[PDB]
Amino acid sequence: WASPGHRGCMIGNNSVSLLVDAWMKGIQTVDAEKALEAMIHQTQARHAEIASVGRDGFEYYDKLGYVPYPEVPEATAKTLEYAYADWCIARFAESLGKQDIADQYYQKAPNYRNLYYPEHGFMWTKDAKGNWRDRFDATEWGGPFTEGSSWHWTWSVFHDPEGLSELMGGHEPMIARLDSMFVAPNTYNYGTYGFVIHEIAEMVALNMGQYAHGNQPVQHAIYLYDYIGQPWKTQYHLRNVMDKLYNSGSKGYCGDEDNGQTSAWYVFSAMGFYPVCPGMPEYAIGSPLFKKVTLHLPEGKNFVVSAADNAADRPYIRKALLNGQEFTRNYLTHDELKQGGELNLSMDSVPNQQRGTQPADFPYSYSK
Amino acid sequence: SKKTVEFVDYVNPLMGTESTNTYPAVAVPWGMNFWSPQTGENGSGWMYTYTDSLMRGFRQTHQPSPWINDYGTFSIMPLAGELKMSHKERLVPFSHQQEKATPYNYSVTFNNGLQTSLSATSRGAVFEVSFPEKEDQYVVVDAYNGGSSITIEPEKRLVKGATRYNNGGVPDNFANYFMMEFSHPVIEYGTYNGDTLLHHQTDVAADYTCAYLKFDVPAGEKLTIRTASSFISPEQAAINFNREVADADVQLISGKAREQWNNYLGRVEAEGGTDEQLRTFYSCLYRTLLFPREFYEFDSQGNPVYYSPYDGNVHDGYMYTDNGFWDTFRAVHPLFTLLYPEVSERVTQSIINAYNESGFMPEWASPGHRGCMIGNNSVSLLVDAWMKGIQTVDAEKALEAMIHQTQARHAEIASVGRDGFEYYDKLGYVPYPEVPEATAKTLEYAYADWCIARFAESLGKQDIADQYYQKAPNYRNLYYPEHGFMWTKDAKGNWRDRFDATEWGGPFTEGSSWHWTWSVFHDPEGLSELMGGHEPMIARLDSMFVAPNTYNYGTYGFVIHEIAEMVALNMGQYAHGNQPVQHAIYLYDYIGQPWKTQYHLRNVMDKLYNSGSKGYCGDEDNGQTSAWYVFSAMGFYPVCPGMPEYAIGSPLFKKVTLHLPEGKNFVVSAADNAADRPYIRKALLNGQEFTRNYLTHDELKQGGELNLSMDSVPNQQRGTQPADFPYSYSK
Amino acid sequence: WASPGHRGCMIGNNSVSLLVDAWMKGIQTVDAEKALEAMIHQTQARHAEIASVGRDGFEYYDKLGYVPYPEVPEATAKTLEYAYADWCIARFAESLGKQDIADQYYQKAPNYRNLYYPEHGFMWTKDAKGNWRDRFDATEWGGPFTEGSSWHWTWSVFHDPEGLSELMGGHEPMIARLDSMFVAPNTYNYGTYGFVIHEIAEMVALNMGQYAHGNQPVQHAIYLYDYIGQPWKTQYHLRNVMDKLYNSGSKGYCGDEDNGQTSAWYVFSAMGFYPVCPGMPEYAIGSPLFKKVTLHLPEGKNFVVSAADNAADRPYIRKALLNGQEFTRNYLTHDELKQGGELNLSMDSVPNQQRGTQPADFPYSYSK
Repeated sequence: WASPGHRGCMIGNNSVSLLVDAWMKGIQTVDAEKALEAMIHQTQARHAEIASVGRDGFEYYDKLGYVPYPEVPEATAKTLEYAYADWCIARFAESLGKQDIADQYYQKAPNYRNLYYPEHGFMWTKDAKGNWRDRFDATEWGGPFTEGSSWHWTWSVFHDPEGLSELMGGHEPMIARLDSMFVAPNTYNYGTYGFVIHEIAEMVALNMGQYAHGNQPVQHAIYLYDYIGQPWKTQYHLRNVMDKLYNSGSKGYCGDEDNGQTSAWYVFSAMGFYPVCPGMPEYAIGSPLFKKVTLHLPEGKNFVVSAADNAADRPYIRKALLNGQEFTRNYLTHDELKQGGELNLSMDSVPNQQRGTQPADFPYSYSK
Repeated sequence: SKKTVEFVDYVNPLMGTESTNTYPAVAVPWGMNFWSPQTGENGSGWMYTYTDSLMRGFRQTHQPSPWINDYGTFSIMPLAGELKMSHKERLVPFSHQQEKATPYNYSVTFNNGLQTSLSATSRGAVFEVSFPEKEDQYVVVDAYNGGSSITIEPEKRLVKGATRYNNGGVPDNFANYFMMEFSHPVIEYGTYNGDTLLHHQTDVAADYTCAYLKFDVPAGEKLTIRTASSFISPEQAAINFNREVADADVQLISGKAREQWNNYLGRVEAEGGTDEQLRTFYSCLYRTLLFPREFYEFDSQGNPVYYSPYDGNVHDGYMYTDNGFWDTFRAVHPLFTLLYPEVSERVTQSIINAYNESGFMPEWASPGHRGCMIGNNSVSLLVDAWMKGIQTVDAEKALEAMIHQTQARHAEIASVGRDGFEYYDKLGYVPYPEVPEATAKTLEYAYADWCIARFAESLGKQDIADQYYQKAPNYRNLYYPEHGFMWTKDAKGNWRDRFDATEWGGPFTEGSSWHWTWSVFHDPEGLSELMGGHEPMIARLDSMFVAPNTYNYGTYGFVIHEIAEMVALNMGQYAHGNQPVQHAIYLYDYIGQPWKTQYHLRNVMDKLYNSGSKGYCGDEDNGQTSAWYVFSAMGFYPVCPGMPEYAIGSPLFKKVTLHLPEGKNFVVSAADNAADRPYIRKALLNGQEFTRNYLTHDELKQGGELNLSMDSVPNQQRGTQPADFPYSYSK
Repeated sequence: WASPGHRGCMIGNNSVSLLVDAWMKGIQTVDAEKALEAMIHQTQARHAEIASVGRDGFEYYDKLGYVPYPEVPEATAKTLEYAYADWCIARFAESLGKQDIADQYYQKAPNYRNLYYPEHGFMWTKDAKGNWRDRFDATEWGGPFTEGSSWHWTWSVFHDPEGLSELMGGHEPMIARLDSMFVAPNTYNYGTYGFVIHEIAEMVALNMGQYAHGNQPVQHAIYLYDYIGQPWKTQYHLRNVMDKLYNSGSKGYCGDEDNGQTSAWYVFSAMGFYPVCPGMPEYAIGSPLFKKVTLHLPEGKNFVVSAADNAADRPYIRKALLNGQEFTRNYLTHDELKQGGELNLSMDSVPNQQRGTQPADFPYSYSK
């Protein structure tokens, strides 16, 4: 966090993510050795006064496989962020040909596993001696978590959704845990009143918010269905969120936890794709908001997301062509966009449950 | 007497199939083998989901729930056009608009125009298939993974095989042996071993196996497929096949299943209610007549035999399975004791058989012992039946099995026997954190012990009865007086820190103290003694059913009244369908305010049920409340199995007639019933003024009539006297 | 608590408040030396049998500056009520001219600071050795609190709102916390389907009840905006409560936590003012319900609150004349009422944000 200089705020080593995400997309304006030194140092030291500068609790983390709590505040959210940063450093070292270093950091990429509580099916916390903290509670804020609860932080495994599903027992349980976050309106037998009862019911579920739109660690979560066999659910929930939690008025971001930090999330989602895991040059596909978006890219290249039959009642992708060729992958690569061309989508009011359900269609995970 | 609209016509097997749990079982009551369309992958407990649009097969299934999952399962899938072997690839689009699901027949037409329907007998099934013209015609047989085999005899139009897939609870020699026959010549055929499709091969055995047959049915003709299976042997499968389905077409098997459902469903006749209410009633009844399943077969001599899922041998007599007693003791088996006692006769026997075959009575069984849930509720089934005159087991043998269930535990399966019995005997409760789910366990054990005491008492064994009655008040040991709820203690008597009524897990099972505190069905009076008296108990109950608060918004009219109720539910203080509180609404009957029972019951029936795909709307209701609805709609409920009494609620229809054994009939008539008239103003039992809040089993059994005058306001003089209250141990 | 005689019920030394509030208003029919003796004994002793009689935990409180928990039940609520009572005794002693005794008791007036938990922003609890209790939770009822949680009891500082705001970090933080107590209806984008949507949304929040009208410790809370620069907020919320949680029917007190104990609050609030801190002869100004109220006081004096423009959609005070003189203070003294006269209010449908935001406008606080 910089305003203007170092400020003590939040957590993580996401400085690493900026450098590596840009690097793996071919944006390379810094010295490679200096960058790697800076990254490694960022994980092997910490500012004497400012906990957010460098890696708070790095010693425990290198020794134990996780940051412990209560020894270190917000230890579990930190652990989860460090694991992703370490994966980023591994990617970087590997692309430079420094395989031994890459392997050292790849060995840390799965540290998220060290805090998964199998009995409960969520992330949790342990002390320095390996004891789970007492009285598991999925909705308890604070302590080992930052700006959220296990309910949120459990999904913070962007580099390895597949590994997260394995912890959870497979694609099916993960899908069920994911579905439970987007509580559906329950009108019981009151429908008699018509669409009206249906609308109010939706409002109330939201007021409730199993899903906190705008909460950082779950911003990418709707896109996870692309990784586990059901992209139609991604399409449905994204379009619902765009229609219901946003407007151009003074209130603007109506999500209770959204204070405007979701702006970039909305631009990407409206275009139809989202970078679930920066450092991997891929964008998971959601569902476009408009009939057409044209991206004007460097060197006179243009990429078009075309959805000529898009409509408010048509969030689903029935079929897709990428540059005239049938396309069933649930992601576009950065190279695919960079070179220009077109993704042509046929929108529909019902899900196509045959499309994008195969392993070849899923985007990246460390454990695939 | 034949009617235009018959009982089975009201059943929607798709009820409970959306928001996914349930599959639309084609079956006869308690049938050994069920059949169902399959939309989920092989291996998935979510076999059929209403929102899925692609079908993979028609499964012979035994699955009692998604969590427990299946065993002894294979599938048949007719295909038109392209041949697909693996369940991963057999995905055929269809619409619910071309689907007709009934208990006696399931029929569906795929988007490609292929039509298929199937009907089941107890152990077999018959399919008819109409193939689209000018397309290749196939049937694929999927025998599942886990080590299976298939043999095709194409010149005889036969396929046989064995499936061994299971989710535990099976002996080492487990298998289901199946057999099927096709009406038309098999033109081509092949096998699949999970890796390769082998054309022309007739015999296959591997982890996962499938076979295909290719036909050439002439335009205008339909393919018939007949199938049956056995857990005993291929010989016995052929015996089942020849007795139940040989030479039959689908119309014949459909007609017989239809008649069986009307016979069994018709044992309770509901009249004077909406079509929606009739559909809800009969759909719940249908669900209630499915489990436990018969697990026996009739040999060449016509005598009942069975493959024991407990010792893997074949025995003479009866066996049932696919039941968790923790679920079904509360209302499912009590319904059987009343309306289908010939089933309870064989079930109780089967419990002793499992005990003889394994050393313990079952608690969750599928097929054999499975580690699931808690309690010794097998005892409840034996004892409830016994006090109702159903006595097919030997008394001494049953008593010995009961005592042992409370004095021992399976070496690896915690739910089999009594987890934590040492502590419980020494301390008067099961301690936590030493034993998981200790408090719920204590509460269940106290009830089981009360059951055993009642049983010994009825035999004359007063010494043994006194020992167990000593334990019946053990629930008192976990009541925390400072907070007025059940809680938990460790082995040294220390209360657990930071009491929280709403905290789930730990010493509780699938609930919190908010739910479990009510789990004292053998002693409501005693529970009220803990709480301070009837008055405080009433206030506490009142607090569970949060009423709508509209404030000054009513101005906006009654529309304001409707939305308010959703919310009051939408936060769920009483979680309808949560096991330990299923009886709780009836507790007002025990403490002087039956009108509150009448009101809340009728509210729940109106608001949390419908016959559609999301029919169980209670957030905590996945269909386990089927029998609760059936009883409640009839007007009474078995709050305490083991005591032959039913607490009186408020009936949903203008009339129900129960057809009981020996030509006896019991009528609950409420001629002025209506949606706004839930209260019982007055009652006559066989013509006599009746103010009790309960019927005894004998009063129902001997036949007669309960005549209720229903009203839109409560009658606050009726059923308020101590003579009116049902049983409590501490009275 | 008396019915007829001493009954063991609730907490505090609020008998002291009755005496001191009356005394500072010129009601003096008791012997001063005897009254002070009784007040002091009430804080320096406790009934052997009945906890609510005298001061439960007085030894700890004198020695530590708070009542500890788990040593003493309801210790935090007790500490806050005691600090207020001691402040009352200081005021009494001071007006009698006994400065040494007043100074002793003023010493204890700020004891509420001793249980404020800075890391969390709320009142909490400590044991005898000074350790904060584990697992902080603002919504947790019971234990150290009485008939409420920290959410309610954190506001229980009637004699020093300015001081309470210092603890929170300033007027601004305190305002934000106050604001969060009155959850505003969120209708997202459904306003599209009419004002009715708006009505339902308000029920839901109340059904939510973040502010528990009738919970004693927060009864005065709506008036705290008068102290920190934003009386229009007091005006809005007050009128909102009167309109929505009251009626004259059998269910008249609609507040979920309101069983009739708020009837005096309604009477004062409808008149336009409220005694936030008994013992200080002032009344914080709210917003009147009627076009006119006339109070007939002793010696033939009448005090009138006129609001000739009052209406359901005009809860705001735009301008005020007190006895014909421009008036911007957010309180009236007892003397101003007693002597007779008129407060002439001009009501409006929008807030006047220039009025009553100056320090001279704020009512009493011990640390002012």
